[PDB]
Amino acid sequence: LLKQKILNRESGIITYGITPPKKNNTEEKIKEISQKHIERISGLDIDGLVIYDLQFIETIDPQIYSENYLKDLKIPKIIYRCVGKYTPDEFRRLTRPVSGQDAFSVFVGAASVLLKLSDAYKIRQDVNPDLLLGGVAIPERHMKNTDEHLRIIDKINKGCKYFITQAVYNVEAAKDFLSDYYYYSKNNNLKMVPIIFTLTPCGSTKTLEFMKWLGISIPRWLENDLMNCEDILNKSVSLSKSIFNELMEFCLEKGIPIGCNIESVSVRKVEIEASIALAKDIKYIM
Amino acid sequence: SLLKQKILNRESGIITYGITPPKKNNTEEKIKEISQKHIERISGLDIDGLVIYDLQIETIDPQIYSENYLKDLKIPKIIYRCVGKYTPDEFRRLTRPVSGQDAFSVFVGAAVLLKLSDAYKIRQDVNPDLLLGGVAIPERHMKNTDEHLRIIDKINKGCKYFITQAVYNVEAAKDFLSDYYYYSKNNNLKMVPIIFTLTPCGSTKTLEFMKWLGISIPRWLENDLMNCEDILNKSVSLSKSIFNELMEFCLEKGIPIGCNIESVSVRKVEIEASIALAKDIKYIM
Ligand SMILES: CN1c2c(nc(N)[nH]c2=O)NC[C@@H]1CNc1ccc(C(=O)N[C@@H](CCC(=O)O)C(=O)O)cc1
Ligand SMILES: CN1c2c(nc(N)[nH]c2=O)NC[C@@H]1CNc1ccc(C(=O)N[C@@H](CCC(=O)O)C(=O)O)cc1
Ligand SMILES: CN1c2c(nc(N)[nH]c2=O)NC[C@@H]1CNc1ccc(C(=O)N[C@@H](CCC(=O)O)C(=O)O)cc1
Ligand SMILES: CN1c2c(nc(N)[nH]c2=O)NC[C@@H]1CNc1ccc(C(=O)N[C@@H](CCC(=O)O)C(=O)O)cc1
Repeated sequence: LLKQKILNRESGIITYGITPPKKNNTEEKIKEISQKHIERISGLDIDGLVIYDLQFIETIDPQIYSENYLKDLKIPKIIYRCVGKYTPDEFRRLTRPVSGQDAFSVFVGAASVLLKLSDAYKIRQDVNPDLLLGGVAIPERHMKNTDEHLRIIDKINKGCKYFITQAVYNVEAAKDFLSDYYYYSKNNNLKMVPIIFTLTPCGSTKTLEFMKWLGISIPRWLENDLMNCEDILNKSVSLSKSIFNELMEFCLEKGIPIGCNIESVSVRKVEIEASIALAKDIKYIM
Repeated sequence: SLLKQKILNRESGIITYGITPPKKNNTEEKIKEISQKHIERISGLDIDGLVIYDLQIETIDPQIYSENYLKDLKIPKIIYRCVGKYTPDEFRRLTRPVSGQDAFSVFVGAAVLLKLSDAYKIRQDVNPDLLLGGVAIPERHMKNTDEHLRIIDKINKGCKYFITQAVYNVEAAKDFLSDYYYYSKNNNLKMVPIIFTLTPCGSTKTLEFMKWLGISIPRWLENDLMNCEDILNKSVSLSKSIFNELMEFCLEKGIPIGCNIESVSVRKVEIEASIALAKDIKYIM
């Protein structure tokens, strides 16, 4: 389902996204956390499950978390790799094809390293041409030099067949990126790959500082409301939905294949329950 | 008539008929008679467009022929230009758009007053809405296997379709199509319509002209001709067979394919064979 959507460059891809727990936790806490992820996510209708990688918070390896903890979830997993964490020989090994299974992955370069991103892309070309590779796109970064479309075209050239954005909190940056992506592709006679927009609810100052650490900002107006002790969680979701709806419209008009990834980044029941509900609402919309 | 939409929609099924304007030396009444015969036969065709060749013998200018003798034919005209015969300034003048009217042109380089690369830049500057096509030569693919790259590069410079020279070798054409398809698939490119030219050959006179244009027929075919056999039908039959094979290959891979039936002969029998073939190809596609 997911593999085909991606190979045929279709709209409508929908994924949910989680970060594995800390390594620190007892072996029993993990299985509980893990069984909770399984119960709620198995209740969705998604094409795949993104599992993030971070580069004090050291989380379970995304692929190990996938295989050894989440096998009961019968959907593909998109395994993120902060390649700079891996020596080039670890990276060759992790990228090897395994007989009788597909593989989905997003290679993430340095936010600011034992292995550079250009090198990781060629290591993949060497060892597993069939790995369904995605790239990270950052619409906010397009405001600074109007070349994030060019950055993702260079990633397409390097093997990428889809892009998953960080959390989108600004519709104009996102439409500006989509625009320059559409027009450049058209002018250079290119086909387009799926642009998967991530939505990430934010319901506490705790969630927010994790988000800032990931490089995600929310609007100053919204943060202001949080620092002045209002509940922003529902305004998160409403603003996120608003944004995605406008992007889905912009994308229909121009035939840009668009997907959505609903990211759950909080340790709080209420916020996690908001993510799950957002993931259901998004399916309904598209 | 649907021609622009088929081009812009990258559709299969473009069919055109192809003529070279008569010699410049014939008289205004004789050009009018030649032109009346053309309009008579070609108006009996269901085609998308009439290709009008430019030679780099001296023949009436194709745009001038189209506009002042072929008004009666209600179909778009694809104006060939051997850019090398025109100065950079005269080319600007001819490229300029005409109000409420689509322009179609194939720019041909040298086998010169203007380089082809500069002719493309002139189109970019003076008329971006000119529906521009390129010559593709499958036979030449067998030299270095890079004709597909030649055309990709022409697409980059503004071409939106390709009209090959007369096809007589199905394997070279299929090799060119194959590499075009696969290179397009792997570098994320859309494909543009490849219009294959079929050109009946009925006499040594037709052949010497075709040879001068850079076209060859198969040795076995030319052998029968030089041994005084009528090859007109054989050349048509072969042309049809090649195109059926190319259509099948193209349909399987989703490659947009068209056909241009070229008449290149002064002999009535060869001209009627070309008309017939045009109607045959339409039926086939
Ligand atoms: C998307 N990220 C992310 C996550 N985990 C969660 N939960 N959420 C996230 O958004 N883990 C990986 C990354 C963490 N943050 C970031 C943010 C930006 C870049 C970044 O600028 N990436 C460029 C690299 C530039 C380079 O060195 O070439 C890239 O294209 O990958 C990397 C990591
Ligand atoms: C490393 N992670 C992490 C983070 N954010 C913070 N602040 N801390 C973290 O350790 N973001 C990503 C990931 C999330 N980790 C976890 C760990 C446990 C539970 C968990 O115990 N879930 C219960 C708790 C309900 C509640 O506390 O309200 C559940 O019901 O789902 C959730 C996410
Ligand atoms: C297609 N041609 C043609 C015609 N007229 C008729 N009737 N039939 C034809 O096939 N007029 C123009 C051209 C004459 N023959 C030729 C054959 C090859 C090239 C050629 O190789 N063209 C390259 C140019 C490369 C360069 O400029 O170096 C091209 O891309 O156009 C040009 C003219
Ligand atoms: C410059 N041209 C030309 C050539 N080939 C040769 N050898 N000489 C040429 O001058 N090929 C292309 C173009 C064709 N010119 C012409 C000129 C006149 C008629 C013509 O009078 N057609 C009549 C004659 C029929 C007959 O001779 O039996 C007709 O019935 O259509 C056709 C093509």
